[PDB]
Amino acid sequence: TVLSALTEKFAEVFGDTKEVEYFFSPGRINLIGEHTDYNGGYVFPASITIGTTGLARLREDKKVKLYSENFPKLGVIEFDLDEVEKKDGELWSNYVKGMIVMLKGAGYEIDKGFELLIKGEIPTASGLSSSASLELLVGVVLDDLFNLNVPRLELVQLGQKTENDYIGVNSGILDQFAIGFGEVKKAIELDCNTLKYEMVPVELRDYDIVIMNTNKPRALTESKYNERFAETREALKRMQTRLDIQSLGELSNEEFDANTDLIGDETLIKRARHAVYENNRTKIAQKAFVAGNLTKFGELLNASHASLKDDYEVTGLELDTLAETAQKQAGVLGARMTGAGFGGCAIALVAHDNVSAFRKAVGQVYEEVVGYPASFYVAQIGSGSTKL
Ligand SMILES: OC[C@H]1O[C@H](O)[C@H](O)[C@@H](O)[C@H]1O
Repeated sequence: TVLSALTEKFAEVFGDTKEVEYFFSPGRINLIGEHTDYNGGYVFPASITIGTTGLARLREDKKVKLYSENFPKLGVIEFDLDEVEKKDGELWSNYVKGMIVMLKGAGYEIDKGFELLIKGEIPTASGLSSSASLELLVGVVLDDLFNLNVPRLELVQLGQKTENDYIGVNSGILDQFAIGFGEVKKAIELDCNTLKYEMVPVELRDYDIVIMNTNKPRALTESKYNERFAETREALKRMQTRLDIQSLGELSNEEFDANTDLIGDETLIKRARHAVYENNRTKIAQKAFVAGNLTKFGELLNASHASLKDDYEVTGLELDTLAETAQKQAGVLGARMTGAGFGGCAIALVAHDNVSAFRKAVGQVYEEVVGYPASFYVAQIGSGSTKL
């Protein structure tokens, strides 16, 4: 269907539809381990079904044409294979340029032009990783048309590199890895420090993963994020004077706790603390998950939420409203914000049968409180990016 839609939307915009190829790159959620990725910690994310889809083909020439069903008002975008280096304001093609730029930089050669049509179910500021989906979409597309044999990991590090180096957004490999390594009904246990990971099948029993979007209108600016990154780095530096660690992730909670003096600043102390605690927490939480102790698991979820609420300070009235109200509900294991923070989505582990009611009970409070409405969706675990 959708394709048919896309498909027919391609000849229009682009004329024909010959030798065209279909791709898809999902979005993701992090079950646990937030703001650890860039602090040498573990993460427990999963790819969802909502993602980004692309129809594209090779060109005759070295020109690049792009259409985005989500922003039709730009009409078509083009550039030739030689402006990849110069961004264009905050346009979407930027992600396409960067990837090309990164791709080439790794020795890969994108010698021709091509066409690209995309549609993405991932909400602009959902916190569900729209950038990474796209980067990865491009990744696999380029990887396919130009028949490169880009290893997933590189592909992934390249997408992170674009975000970071080109787009200019600070981050860890969190989104790229999940999206890149996604597997149907599987979550990824990843050690960010070593890039060693484990695929974990999602085994929730009668529980569903309910995604709650604050729908909070906010400035897609990203400084608070950038400060965090800043902050912990500093803390880490201070720690490094007397400590032989490459990241905050190396520290036991006790070890951290004993050395807070190295830091001194109260706020710095909180951030890094959140960085330490969170990492260890993930470790244990994932085992719980693995052990089928959904309960302990859910309690840990709640715990991640408060650390983020209190020590790292990235939640907010909205995020807190959702999670906490959600926790209050019956047939709810625990709940927390997922992703960056500062709005976006939260998730909950809720009894399949209590879901419909949960949405209502929880939304109500929210609207009341936040004044506005939240959005509910049940997560659906799918595969990472691919040529399908
Ligand atoms: O866990 C917090 C999370 O926030 C954003 O989504 C970043 O892009 C991820 O790399 C990660 O740092």
